[PDB]
Amino acid sequence: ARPCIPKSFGYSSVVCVCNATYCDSFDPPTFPALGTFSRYESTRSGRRMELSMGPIQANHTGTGLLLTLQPEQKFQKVKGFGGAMTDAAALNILALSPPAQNLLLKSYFSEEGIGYNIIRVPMASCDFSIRTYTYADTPDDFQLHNFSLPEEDTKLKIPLIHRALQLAQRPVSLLASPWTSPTWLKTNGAVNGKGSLKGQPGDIYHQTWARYFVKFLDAYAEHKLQFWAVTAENEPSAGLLSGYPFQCLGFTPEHQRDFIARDLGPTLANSTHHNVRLLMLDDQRLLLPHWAKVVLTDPEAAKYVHGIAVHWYLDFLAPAKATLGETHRLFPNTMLFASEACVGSKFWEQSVRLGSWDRGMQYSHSIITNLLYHVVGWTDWNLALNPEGGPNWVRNFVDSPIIVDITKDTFYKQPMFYHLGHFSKFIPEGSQRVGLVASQKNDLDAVALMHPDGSAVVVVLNRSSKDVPLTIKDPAVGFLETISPGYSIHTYLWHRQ
Amino acid sequence: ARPCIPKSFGYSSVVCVCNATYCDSFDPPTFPALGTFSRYESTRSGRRMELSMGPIQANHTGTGLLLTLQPEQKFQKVKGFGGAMTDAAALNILALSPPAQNLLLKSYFSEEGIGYNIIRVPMASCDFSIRTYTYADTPDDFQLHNFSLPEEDTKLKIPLIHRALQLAQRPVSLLASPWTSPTWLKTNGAVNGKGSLKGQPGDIYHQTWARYFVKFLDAYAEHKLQFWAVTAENEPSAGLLSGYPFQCLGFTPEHQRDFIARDLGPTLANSTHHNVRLLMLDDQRLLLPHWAKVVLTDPEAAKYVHGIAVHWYLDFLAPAKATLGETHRLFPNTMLFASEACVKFWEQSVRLGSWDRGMQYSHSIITNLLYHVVGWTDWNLALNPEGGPNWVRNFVDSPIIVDITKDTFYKQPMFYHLGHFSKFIPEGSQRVGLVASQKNDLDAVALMHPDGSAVVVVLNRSSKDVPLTIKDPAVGFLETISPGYSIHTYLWHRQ
Ligand SMILES: *[C@@H]1O[C@H](CO)[C@@H](O[C@@H]2O[C@H](CO)[C@@H](O[C@@H]3O[C@H](CO)[C@@H](O)[C@H](O)[C@@H]3O)[C@H](O)[C@H]2NC(C)=O)[C@H](O)[C@H]1NC(C)=O
Ligand SMILES: *[C@@H]1[C@H](O)[C@@H](O)[C@H](O)[C@@H](Cn2cc(CCCOC[C@]34C[C@H]5C[C@H](C[C@H](C5)C3)C4)nn2)[C@H]1O
Ligand SMILES: *[C@@H]1[C@H](O)[C@@H](O)[C@H](O)[C@@H](Cn2cc(CCCOC[C@]34C[C@H]5C[C@H](C[C@H](C5)C3)C4)nn2)[C@H]1O
Ligand SMILES: *[C@@H]1O[C@H](CO)[C@@H](O[C@@H]2O[C@H](CO)[C@@H](O)[C@H](O)[C@H]2NC(C)=O)[C@H](O)[C@H]1NC(C)=O
Ligand SMILES: *[C@@H]1O[C@H](CO)[C@@H](O)[C@H](O)[C@H]1NC(C)=O
Repeated sequence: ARPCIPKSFGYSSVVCVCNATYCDSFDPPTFPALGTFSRYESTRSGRRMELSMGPIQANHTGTGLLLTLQPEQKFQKVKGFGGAMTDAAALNILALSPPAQNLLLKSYFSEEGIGYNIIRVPMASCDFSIRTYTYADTPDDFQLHNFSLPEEDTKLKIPLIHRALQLAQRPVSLLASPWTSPTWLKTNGAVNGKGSLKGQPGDIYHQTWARYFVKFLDAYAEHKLQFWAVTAENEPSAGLLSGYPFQCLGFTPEHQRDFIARDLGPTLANSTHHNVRLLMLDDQRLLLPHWAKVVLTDPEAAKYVHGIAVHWYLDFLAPAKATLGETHRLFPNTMLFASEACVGSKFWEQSVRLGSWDRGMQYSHSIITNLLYHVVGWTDWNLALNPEGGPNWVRNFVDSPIIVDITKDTFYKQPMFYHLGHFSKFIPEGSQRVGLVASQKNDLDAVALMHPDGSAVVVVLNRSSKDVPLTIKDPAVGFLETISPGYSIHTYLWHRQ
Repeated sequence: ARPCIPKSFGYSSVVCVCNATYCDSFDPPTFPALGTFSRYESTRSGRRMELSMGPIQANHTGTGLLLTLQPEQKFQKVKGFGGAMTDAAALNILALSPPAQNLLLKSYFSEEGIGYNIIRVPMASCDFSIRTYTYADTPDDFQLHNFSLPEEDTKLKIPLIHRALQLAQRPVSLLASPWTSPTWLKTNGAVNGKGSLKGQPGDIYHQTWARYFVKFLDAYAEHKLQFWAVTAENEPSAGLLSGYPFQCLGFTPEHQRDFIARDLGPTLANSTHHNVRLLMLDDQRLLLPHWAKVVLTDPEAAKYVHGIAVHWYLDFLAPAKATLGETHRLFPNTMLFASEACVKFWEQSVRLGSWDRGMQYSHSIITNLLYHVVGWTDWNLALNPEGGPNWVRNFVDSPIIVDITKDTFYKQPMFYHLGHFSKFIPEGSQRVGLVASQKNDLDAVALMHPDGSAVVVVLNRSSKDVPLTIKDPAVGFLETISPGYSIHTYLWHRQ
């Protein structure tokens, strides 16, 4: 293990500096006897996933907040955590020297980093691209004889995905999402703006667009990459807005329902990629539960939909209970997944703030809220950006957990990276959220899960300036006496037998 | 009397051009004879509140969309419509030649314009100011011996308000809202950023701040202006945010509750201005219903609160039933009032002739009216073509854009979308039920005037023409069409 090398850029906390020869990392995981817990701590004051151990004791010395594990109250199983291999992320990572590239990829994908097991892959260009392109830009090619992957896939994204999977011990799930179709399939003839597929579900335009998904999966399969899932479209609501500035393709909930039932579902099912899952929506949670009611009440669409993908960016427009909670209640057998788990940079702030503790707290706060409202997994957006929050061909109000400074062969791990890691490292695929009861009203955010092997994990976030004395009770083991310091995040792990 | 002079700026529709000698206006209001209906139309294609009259048919057949009036299903009574006399609005208006000033004020405030009966007045400086003054900038002036109105009030706002009221036949209600206190009353000692009043409700800071509201009302009353209402603070949630870029003053809902109960409520009640009403919140409706529960479950605060003031940002959509609807349900005797609205860092701050931005206005007013809201107040009455001035460059759009170099002003689609409501819904109008016979792409709302006559506004946000009928059981069937990208106001006598 190597500790964080801290650097301040004048914001509330520090980044951890990595270069060709040095990056902070963990020892292989190693968990103690019954009656002992492990704690990992990160603080605004500068501690970065520091390990300590202590006792779980028969006697309860604490008189403050008590959180009681309720392992018999069982909720969702976790699919996992990761981020997006955009053109921008791949260009940033590949501009480091190879030893630094390897340390950046280990930070995310190795058991000695934070154990990512999901990668989201754009299908061709988006805002985080240095140019507009699709896989089939030659028009009137309805059989897609001229479908092909450019250098962005074959030179940048695919090689980095192979390297990410080689570093990971955990199986990695790939998720694909398209932003735009070829412009000759669109009503507006442009990559952006208000525009849908020409014609109507069932017709040659809709069949061609469905076939493009299969051509995409074939091309990645020729490069020894298989997908867990695809989404029906990235932010389908964007393509219904006049002047939408970057790559989009508009679907009303009804058009998504009919495109899935008539074209995309049957096309995937008749292909060699019939095991690939399909997620719907891939858009703001305020569109729930309406979008889920329109698509999932039609059995011919429902039979092809494995899950509902939600984006965080505009979460402030509607609370979790009315959107995620109501959707689960109405469709309890369709998983919820956060496919774009990134937060907006307030208009009076720069897109990248090196060392922002606040932006880290926004990530851990949203993951806890999601977990308390049935969500099974998270993909962050860009795995890495440059210090301007690019490259991007339009203009964006977003940060990234890793910021690459090409000119110094160095990369900076943001507080966001450690806030993600407090979940991603310690919540493997198949972990199950369980009860955790607060004894009294409190200012903490907390969640409990049980690993597949039955061991406990609890994450405690303190977004307040005040230290909160805390007891955690495991009925099977006893009492964990601890403190949640102001502006801290803790992950607690223990054996239950 | 005078039609729109259209001008394209290359966007989806036209502005109407006004100058020192010409502005579009209406004839004095008329009412259609019993058995007939009036229709005012505005279209993306360029019609601007064009008047036509049709017959009310005793019979109707067909499977086409029917909207049926439920005159016995009675909802909220309307307070009115208007906008804000900011420093920026007044500076722009007073840079026109006097005759052009007069035609701008008539456009909004005359019976021959769109009949505004609300003006929102900032208490000292906001982002739509060219500097950052309060009325009491002498440090630690707890007795407010150096309280005074600067030229922004005495030379720009007050004279324009007097002129607006002189033009208006309808009584006008003035609404006052502060953005910041003096810096010496604030924890952070700055007009902007994260900061709340120093100390605790009941203390010298909180009593001085409450006495500042009385000094404001005293000074406006010396200038023969009286207020209908004040808000407890503009966007109190803003001053809880670190780096908040312009004038703000942070309150939690608990802090607002306690400031009203201990200081602002009693101070106003013991003053010569006790008839002035107090609105709480004055902020974005996502804070509802929690903010209303915190303040209004405390009877010591509730007894001082007349209403809940809401804001929205029209490029976004928010739930209305869960915020406005649930608030009305908990607190049905406390009116909801929309005190600020406006309109994509990619599009300019001002898009001269944007039909889209017009439809965002009328959609928002219909949404609000369908969820108990009694009034709807635009932001700046007028801005320059850059969307200014604004000392932090927080430029936005306005229904009237002043071109000082040309002694010209442009009435945007927003002005006409607003007018379709403000001109035809007098104070005291009551919203009534209006049931659709089938799912449809139309926004519609029905109200009855104090005198019993009917008004229906219909907006078509789709590109498709929609045939429809309006049924009023007292008179019969109004056969009509909503063209795609149109807004219509219908008027008829019921007896
Ligand atoms: C203020 O705006 C008004 C209205 O747009 C301007 O009045 C208009 O002046 C134009 C001059 O360009 C007139 O156009 C010409 O009219 C003559 C006489 O009928 C005709 O022979 C020409 O073919 C041409 O159309 C227009 O009639 C007139 N409209 C009205 C109602 O007066 C006015 O010039 C503007 N004032 C300033 C200072 O710019
Ligand atoms: C998710 C998306 O799929 C990614 O492509 C994108 O990079 C990412 C982060 N993001 C968004 C932005 C700027 C905001 C884009 O406009 C949003 C919008 C859309 C309409 C409604 C509302 C007001 C305006 C019109 C602007 C919000 N920068 N980075 C995610 O969006
Ligand atoms: C009202 C305010 O009192 C005026 O001083 C100001 O000039 C005016 C214009 N305006 C708009 C904005 C911010 C636009 C985006 O903010 C984010 C947002 C958007 C909605 C959802 C959520 C809560 C709010 C509504 C704010 C996040 N700044 N000034 C008005 O603000
Ligand atoms: C990569 O970062 C590491 C750690 O910050 C740097 O290693 C330090 O190098 C200096 C020599 O200038 C030593 O005195 C320190 O003891 C080193 N620290 C450790 C822990 O090894 C290294 O300099 C960096 N590389 C570059 C090119 O700057
Ligand atoms: C404050 O008022 C006093 C007394 O009336 C006056 O002499 C002084 O000029 C004022 N201060 C400012 C800054 O205007």
